[PDB]
Amino acid sequence: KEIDVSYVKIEEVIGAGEFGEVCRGRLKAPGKKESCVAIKTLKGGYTERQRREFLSEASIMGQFEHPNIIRLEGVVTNSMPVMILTEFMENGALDSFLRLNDGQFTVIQLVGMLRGIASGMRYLAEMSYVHRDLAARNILVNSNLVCKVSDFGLSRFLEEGKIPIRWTAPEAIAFRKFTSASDVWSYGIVMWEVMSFGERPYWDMSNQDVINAIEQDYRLPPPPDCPTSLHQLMLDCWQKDRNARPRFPQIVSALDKMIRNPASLKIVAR
Ligand SMILES: Cc1nc(Nc2ncc(C(=O)Nc3c(C)cccc3Cl)s2)cc(N2CCN(CCO)CC2)n1
Repeated sequence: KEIDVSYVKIEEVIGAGEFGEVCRGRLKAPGKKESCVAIKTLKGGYTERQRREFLSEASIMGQFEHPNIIRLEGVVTNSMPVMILTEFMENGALDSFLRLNDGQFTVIQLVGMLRGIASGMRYLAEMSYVHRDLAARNILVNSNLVCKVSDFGLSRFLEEGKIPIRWTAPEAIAFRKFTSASDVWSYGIVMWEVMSFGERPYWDMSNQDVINAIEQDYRLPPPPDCPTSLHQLMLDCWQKDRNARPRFPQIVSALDKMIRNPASLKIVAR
């Protein structure tokens, strides 16, 4: 959906992306009220291949419509600079948002965030889309604490960017078989990131140390104050046999049960 350049106002540069700046702005189109948008720009000095990779994210995002998936507003391609516009997520990336707010949200709030992420993933799996880079740094958060999946692209990993080892299921590392079940492994890592308020998975371990540890049956321990039932769900996501892991509909169901029976979240390890 091509957007007339005159409908777009850039207000402030708010971050740095893979291909250039990330901005906050306003979109005002005839017959519609003004709305806030995030804007990524691609400025001159790039290869034609880079332009396609940049715009591919908009093509893929535009295939989806779900409250926990970032919404595309449109693109600017018949003019320079090239732009992609989405809904504006006032709290930015989830991992840094939680680090800024360490210990300041309740267990029930954290579970609600995890439920939104799992609902977005349930939708992607139903659409036969495998994310491959599910991580808290790729979840965006709005003013109401709603969490939405971002970072869309179908390009192969370098070995087939590099494979994100700490988030990746062991069969995907070893054999490059990426499936919704490998995204479930990654989702378990995201759960650990959320319940630890943005700690780095596996701390200072090297990538090869992580690979070897997982093969030797190590799994991340419960974060401080984490309900045991949430850590058990993490362990279920981290089963070595991909066919034994829960599927995303089952994950959403488990989180919904916790929200409805919050007394079950009181048990914590000693
Ligand atoms: C970098 C950043 N993004 C924010 N919100 C975003 N919403 C949507 C974004 C976005 O990337 N969409 C998008 C995607 C996903 C793909 C292609 C194209 C596009 Cl356009 S980025 C907020 C933010 N903050 C800075 C720090 N704090 C403020 C100061 O205290 C909190 C807020 N920082």
